[PDB]
Amino acid sequence: GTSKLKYVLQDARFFLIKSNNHENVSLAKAKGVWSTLPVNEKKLNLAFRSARSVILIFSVRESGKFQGFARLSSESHHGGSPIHWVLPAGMSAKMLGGVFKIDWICRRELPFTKSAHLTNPWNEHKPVKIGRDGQEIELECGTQLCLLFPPDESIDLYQVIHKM
RNA sequence: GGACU
Repeated sequence: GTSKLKYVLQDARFFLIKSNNHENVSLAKAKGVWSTLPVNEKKLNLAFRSARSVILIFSVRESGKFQGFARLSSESHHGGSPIHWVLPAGMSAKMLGGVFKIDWICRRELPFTKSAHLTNPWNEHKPVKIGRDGQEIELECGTQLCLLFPPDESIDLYQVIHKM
């Protein structure tokens, strides 16, 4: 149970991911891909090569919740077939043309009320819920946060661990 | 910095 999760969380770097809509997170859950803006895309590629795992912790903006977490399985790829993202106003397809493959670790939600005790030393010790897209979460805070999520009754950590 | 609370 936790032994497999804790294994996957070991050596990890944790990034907060924000989405302006629910639909992109749902497409991401369904297809196992994500795109972020260029600045974070660069930070994520770099992180991928420095840690056994990079964990993306998803939160839809103004939702009052996290919607789950995933592990990067690839660096971003460009020049492939574009994802049908819902593009917030002023944002172009080109800005989210970097496509990362991800393997979901937990598709279950976690209301911010359940993480209120966790603060992030890498964001001025603000509660972990507060953070821009791509904000890195310190090791202890990130690990403990992921551990708060309800167990995902439908993901078998065999393949995820297999890949690593 | 063009998907913080």
